[PDB]
Amino acid sequence: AVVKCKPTSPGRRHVVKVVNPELHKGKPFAPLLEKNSKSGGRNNNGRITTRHIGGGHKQAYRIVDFKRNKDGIPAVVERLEYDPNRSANIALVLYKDGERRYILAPKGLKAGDQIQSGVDAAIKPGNTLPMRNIPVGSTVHNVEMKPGKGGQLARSAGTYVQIVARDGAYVTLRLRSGEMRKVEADCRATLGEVGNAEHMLRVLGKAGAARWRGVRPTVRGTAMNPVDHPHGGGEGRNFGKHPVTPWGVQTKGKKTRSNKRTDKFIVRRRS
RNA sequence: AGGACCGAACCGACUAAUGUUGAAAAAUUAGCGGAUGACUUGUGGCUGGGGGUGAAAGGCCAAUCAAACCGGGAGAUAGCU
RNA sequence: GCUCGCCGGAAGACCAAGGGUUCCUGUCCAACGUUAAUCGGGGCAGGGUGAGUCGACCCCUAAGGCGAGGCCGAAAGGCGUAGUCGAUGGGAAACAGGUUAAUAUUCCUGUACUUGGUGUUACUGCGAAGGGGGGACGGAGAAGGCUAUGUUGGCCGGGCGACGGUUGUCCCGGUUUAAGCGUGUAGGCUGGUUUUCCAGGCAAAUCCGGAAAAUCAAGGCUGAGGCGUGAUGACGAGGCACUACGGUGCUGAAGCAACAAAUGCCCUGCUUCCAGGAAAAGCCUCUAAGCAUCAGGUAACAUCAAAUCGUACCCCAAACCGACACAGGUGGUCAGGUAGAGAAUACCAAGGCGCUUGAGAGAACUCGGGUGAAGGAACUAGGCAAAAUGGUGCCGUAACUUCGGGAGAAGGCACGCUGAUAUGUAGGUGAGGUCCCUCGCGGAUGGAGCUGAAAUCAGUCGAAGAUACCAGCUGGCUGCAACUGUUUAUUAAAAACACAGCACUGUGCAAACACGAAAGUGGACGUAUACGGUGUGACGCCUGCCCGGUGCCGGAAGGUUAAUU
RNA sequence: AAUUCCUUGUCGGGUAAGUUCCGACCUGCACGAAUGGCGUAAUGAUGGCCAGGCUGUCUCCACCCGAGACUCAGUGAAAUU
RNA sequence: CUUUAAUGUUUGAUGUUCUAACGUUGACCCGUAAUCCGGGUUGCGGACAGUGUCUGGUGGGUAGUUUGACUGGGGCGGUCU
Repeated sequence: AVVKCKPTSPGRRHVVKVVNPELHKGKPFAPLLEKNSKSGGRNNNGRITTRHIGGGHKQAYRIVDFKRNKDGIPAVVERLEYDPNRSANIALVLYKDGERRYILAPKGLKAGDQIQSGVDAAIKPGNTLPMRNIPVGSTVHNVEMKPGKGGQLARSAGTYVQIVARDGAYVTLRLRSGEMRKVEADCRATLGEVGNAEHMLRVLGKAGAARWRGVRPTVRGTAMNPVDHPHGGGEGRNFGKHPVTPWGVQTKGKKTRSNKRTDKFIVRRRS
């Protein structure tokens, strides 16, 4: 649930936690773990490519199965777990053959719910089938963009896709951004919505709370000595120029989609 | 429980005096601030000059930075001393 | 050598980094030492560093580096796979005592341990560049149970007092002993055992995991410390003979208990929280391909080997970085006594120093300090500075408020010593004995003894009782910023920068964007409740009119318009 | 007003006397609503102001303890010219 | 030769479809005890994308430069034949 703390100190007035006792109070399944090194926004060249990244708490990577290629084998949920590498939570499932794996947590999954993947799977949350067999107007998540590679859409806290039509080997989708995209009619998509919806209602409350996540402070630019930014300086707060990124781009309306490759699955991009 | 309180280590450096060919090419003395955290620290590693890094001051990059240092073009040019 | 003074959570001791003979002895004083110098971290010469167990090397790896082929790139070269390097990490084994002018857990004495090689004997399913397990890990907090260590007492030994008293409840001193082996406790974790089956662990698998059954509840793992052994020993205050008063052989009494008690150990535990907490090998297992009267494997004894390099000395400093024998800077470990909440502070122990110019005088003036008549901020840009406040317990505590705070608000009272309550209370600790028992490091009871507050009452001394060091000035109005924080190393710590929060916009993933001639990488092993950019800057009530201009997002009818022809 | 030139705006408060400060007035030279507007408890080595206490800050300095200055011996600089 | 239609050949524009170039930071196998790369099978896109040359637009993102003289100091103003 969501709980609002008390103002016992400056830094706890506006803090709002998202407590979920369903999560496991113990160590996760190690066989499915893998080191995850922090970069700091730097690349092989050692230069900062993405700013506002650095520090944070150590993390271990949870190997999640977005493909769900184990068809015709039921799996029961053992326990929910906290995943720092992502917003949503995961669920450790056990397959009848003796296999254990991680998956994203749908809206109302618990410990003991049974699920199955494939074409003959049941139409209920948690199960995975290609969008060819899914009905129209339903709600799914962890959608695949190309058959066989794994889910890439609707992977966040409370994201969900709504199948609106199916013409042929393609199927139309309305993503959480309002974009009306269509994908092949064989990409595997899980039923239901990812359940952490109360995550957006969270409030960090203090600065150090953002540093734990690994986000470094953001310096605006208006007070940045124009040698370092177009906005630069000025005697006071002048800012008598158009809003502009570094390297000279608008940042307040300029569309920067320069792909021109697909331009076919896009139908009602947005607006 | 706490970017919580008082306060040593530790990290800092608000005030004053001294010193200013100083003990010291920025310190000492008396007080001062933070002191479980956006903390501090050791070792090793990475980012290289119109580039880096920067909680951003045009600050820092080996006592040197509105474009480091070394060598070279080079005996630059100097209607000025 | 006898005194004085200083540090004593260091101005002591052991190391690393670093330096690289400064270590010890003898000799010398030209130069070096901010003076002299017989002295020296100086000159000269000689000697000095002993390891199967400490450390490195070695084995395994992180970040990251190099990188066969390979991709990319005018050349140079860049990125990078398999792989190979890379500790600040993980990985087998030694303690005590004694000894040298200078080294030792390295030598000697005594007692031990570990990993390997070979052989012998007995019993046998061995094998991986593979699978699994383990290794393997956060922060905060809470007690409990122990020890290091200390205090007192007891014991042994010595002493009877430079000046009143001191054969006693007196004074001084000592009362130490390891690794290892055995016992396997406080307490922590886990339900075990056997059979059957199985879409999984790239193939297999007696191992792992899963599933269905049967049978029992006691099974196992871990685990400080203590006890015994080690130890009929060593050490040992002091003596017996030599005694160049430099020191060696021999001998050498007591060698216990109780209380207190860590920041260390049990604890990589337990509980709890969100920011959700390295990898790999060794080690334990599983088998495949293969080898089976072999080879291998297991157990016991015997035997062999464990090399190589480092080891001196300084190491908060005169030996490192600072041009100096420079009020500087430099990481980890050990952490005594009294008072104390305390690693603060004061005085001391062990131990180590008195800071490489001194003597004398006692003027102005300067520096660092103390005291002060009456007045008390009149000083001054300004209460700069200084003075003052300063602790514990009880009572008590405002406007306002986001109901948390404000607040230690303000303000006021009592604080010493002795005696009694109580020959030392409350409480803590806990022996003997007794009872019981799964006869054990047991349980119950027992309460000796040790330790020990706090308080009331009464009395008493002093000018002053939180007496010293240590140790908040307070209150009111108001601007700015919400706050904690960050910033101009070296004149600016702030109303600036950040900040959580809000909004706009971009981004559908081979994402946008960014570093890159490109490959490719980051963004992200993320997927719109996400990432990037921008402005604003908690919260509270709100955020109004204008799209002409600039820019951005869209559009059509026409006009205009490049290369090309 | 961190914004007000004329300006020490005017009134009132505090003071024996207040160009600053606080509270109102509005004639806003030249505030203004996310280059945010008006408020805001708490916080601040932050800026301004008024009090209590406290004092050598001062009226107005006096004395004293120490280190230099001064004399003797030894060693023996410096900018400048 | 004044004249136009179904044709044939010619090329031009749009649209639908296809696959063989090309793309694949999709899946499966081998080299190979390797998430590189390469080859191979298949699938999805598909003559679009993307690259090269030419070309228009945008372009302080980044460079190289300019920004007069007289002047009762200079600047502002004014002047320059």
